[PDB]
Amino acid sequence: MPMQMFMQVYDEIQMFLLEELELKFDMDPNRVRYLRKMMDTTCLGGKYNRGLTVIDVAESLLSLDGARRKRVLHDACVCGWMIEFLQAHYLVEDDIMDNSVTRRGKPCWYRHPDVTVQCAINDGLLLKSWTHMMAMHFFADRPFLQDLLCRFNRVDYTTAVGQLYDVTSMFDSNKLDPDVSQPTTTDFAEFTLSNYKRIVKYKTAYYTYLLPLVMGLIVSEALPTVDMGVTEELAMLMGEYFQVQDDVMDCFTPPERLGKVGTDIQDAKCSWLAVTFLAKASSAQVAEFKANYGSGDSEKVATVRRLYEEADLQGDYVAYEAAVAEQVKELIEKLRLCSPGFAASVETLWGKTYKRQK
Amino acid sequence: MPMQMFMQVYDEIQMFLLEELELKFDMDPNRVRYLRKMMDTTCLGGKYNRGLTVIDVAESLLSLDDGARRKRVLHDACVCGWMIEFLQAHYLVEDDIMDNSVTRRGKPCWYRHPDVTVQCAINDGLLLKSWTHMMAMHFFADRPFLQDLLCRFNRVDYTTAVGQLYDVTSMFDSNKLDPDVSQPTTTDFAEFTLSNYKRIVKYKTAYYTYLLPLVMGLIVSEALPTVDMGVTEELAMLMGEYFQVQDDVMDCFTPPERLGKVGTDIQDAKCSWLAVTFLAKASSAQVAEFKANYGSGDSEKVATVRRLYEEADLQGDYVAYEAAVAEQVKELIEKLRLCSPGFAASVETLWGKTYKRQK
Ligand SMILES: CCCCCCCOc1ccc[n+](CC(P(=O)(O)O)P(=O)(O)O)c1
Ligand SMILES: CCCCCCCOc1ccc[n+](CC(P(=O)(O)O)P(=O)(O)O)c1
Ligand SMILES: [Mg+2]
Ligand SMILES: [Mg+2]
Ligand SMILES: [Mg+2]
Ligand SMILES: [Mg+2]
Ligand SMILES: [Mg+2]
Ligand SMILES: [Mg+2]
Repeated sequence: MPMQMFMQVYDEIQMFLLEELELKFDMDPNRVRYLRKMMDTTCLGGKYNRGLTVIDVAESLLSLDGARRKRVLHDACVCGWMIEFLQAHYLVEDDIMDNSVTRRGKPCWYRHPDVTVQCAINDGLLLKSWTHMMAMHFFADRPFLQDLLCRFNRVDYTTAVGQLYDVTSMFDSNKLDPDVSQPTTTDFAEFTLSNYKRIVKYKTAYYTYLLPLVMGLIVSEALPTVDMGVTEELAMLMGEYFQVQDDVMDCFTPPERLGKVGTDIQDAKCSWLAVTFLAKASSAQVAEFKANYGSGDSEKVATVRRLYEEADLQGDYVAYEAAVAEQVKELIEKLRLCSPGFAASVETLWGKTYKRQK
Repeated sequence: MPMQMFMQVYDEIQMFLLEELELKFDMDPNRVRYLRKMMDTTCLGGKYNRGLTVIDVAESLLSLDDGARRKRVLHDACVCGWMIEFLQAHYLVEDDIMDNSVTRRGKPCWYRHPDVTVQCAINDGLLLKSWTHMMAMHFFADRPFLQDLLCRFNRVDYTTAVGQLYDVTSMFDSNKLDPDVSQPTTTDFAEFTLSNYKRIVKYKTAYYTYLLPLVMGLIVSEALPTVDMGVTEELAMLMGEYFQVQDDVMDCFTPPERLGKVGTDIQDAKCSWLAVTFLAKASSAQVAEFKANYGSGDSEKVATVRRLYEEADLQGDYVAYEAAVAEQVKELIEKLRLCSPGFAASVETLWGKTYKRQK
């Protein structure tokens, strides 16, 4: 049911956007078709966990005429597409920044045979523009519209700042200077857990966890009813854990299962694996890592992977997850006390996250 | 005076942005410093024509005042002025990447800076646009016009992105546009028409460069409905097209030391005004020579393209285009003057900064 009404709204959104282009933007059938294809390829094919979370949060809150349930759930569907379109935008641009090769089982957008890198940058930016155009059209008469967009934009800003932390994490920040080139860091002194937690809170947690929850509360007209301090705590914790999972899968999960090929080693990413290895590694192991990290060469990449599993990273990961599960379990209860329905949706979202194989 | 106040507001905006980053976004001093230099390098050093137009429009409609209104309206115009300047900073960072340009305002392009990676350049560009919204929400939090301002700003942004699509695909046979299948640069140039040129330029340039500063100037001075918008838009579209025609001509013939940037249109195979105007008047032999030399980095080939443009008397065509434009502009400004004399004057001022620009 929820996937069926979501996909119906997708066609609703797609039709508005593409007809507007024909009718008001002097667009030709060839480019309209190109953009329809761009939209489908970049926005569909995933699990829709972000978008679906908005629907479930809204559905969980309708109580605390059947025309209202219809309206609230349709609003949740549009908001769900706002986040999925936003992540579509993120993934198109990120795939360029990360020099990735596949995504969701297909080439990355920028790697598509007739998509130029210059068009791909623009296509990715069209995706974000669509998030605002859909909000403005579908929520024109909603009083929550300003708050919604104010919050969406702040989250987007936050993610961009997080992306900056990600993309500059392998350069000595003391030597960060537009006028002067600098190679990848050689001492990895900034590959700390503290610096890792910052990247991840900003690049992943706000838009992946907080935003779907907040938008669900908004379309429900239920935002002031919850503990937003507790709610943000949960989002940050779940979001960090989600990204630790992503980093671990990048290295250890066969690409066929994930739909994408991992680039973190090659890109010299400040991943969870890297910070946790270096914090506990002997000097000899750190030497090996340094001589093999941030290179395309497959044997060097295999050597890093070898180092990770020799330093018992799976030991650290099981213990991390248990510590997270513990704190998550506790915070949901704090939430349950005053917001039983919302806590239930958060609990469902956790169920989607804990020990995911994705 | 306009520049004095404008530049004071720049520091105000910069301080809000960078201190929020430090206080609320856990940013370290090194990256605060990176961002400060990115902001200054990408947003400063131009002519600020878009931004200063917002101030001029507002200052013109400032008659319809004990000083408190004036103080507020002019500060709001300065903030909107920077919104557009920061939006343009965003466009230029990403556009220089897309267009494979080398220099900008006499410096390397942002993405060409020794310590800026292409991947950071892309994100930096995106941060510049985020900043337009953040400064709006901060300075205009309590303004009734906020929602309307943000709505129009956003539509114009999207319009410009659509125009950029037109620009970047204009050298690809659109019938064969297909993500799944590779395709080379057009060999027949069948789509290098004036009709397609006018659409690229209307969307990529006219809306944000001419319409938006005027509209914003009117919004902050609370005078938007006082103006014939049909005529205003007509004016913006005409001036905006002519501005881009000037940009295309300068790309080919103006030395880069005066430009500040090295032209790429011939090399990138852009559907420029020169190209479409040349193709529409050229003999078969000329067109054949054009086809053999356009869209190449080769210094000899670009030189041949420039010569063919000279041989075709495009400089003559330009003078007549410019005269046709200037006549319509003058007439439309008079149409405006009848019921909007103050706004009409600010539009005259804008045209004056446009007409026969050396740039
Ligand atoms: C213009 C730049 C947009 C700014 C925000 C881009 C954010 O992109 C993000 C944020 C979080 C995760 N991801 C994708 C993850 P992926 O493993 O799905 O590529 P990554 O962090 O390992 O690269 C992309
Ligand atoms: C990545 C998404 C960006 C969205 C739209 C950016 C549009 O950029 C534009 C629009 C008009 C003029 N310019 C700069 C001009 P330039 O001669 O200063 O490079 P160009 O049109 O000849 O490339 C850039
Ligand atoms: Mg990535
Ligand atoms: Mg990434
Ligand atoms: Mg990843
Ligand atoms: Mg361009
Ligand atoms: Mg350019
Ligand atoms: Mg140009």
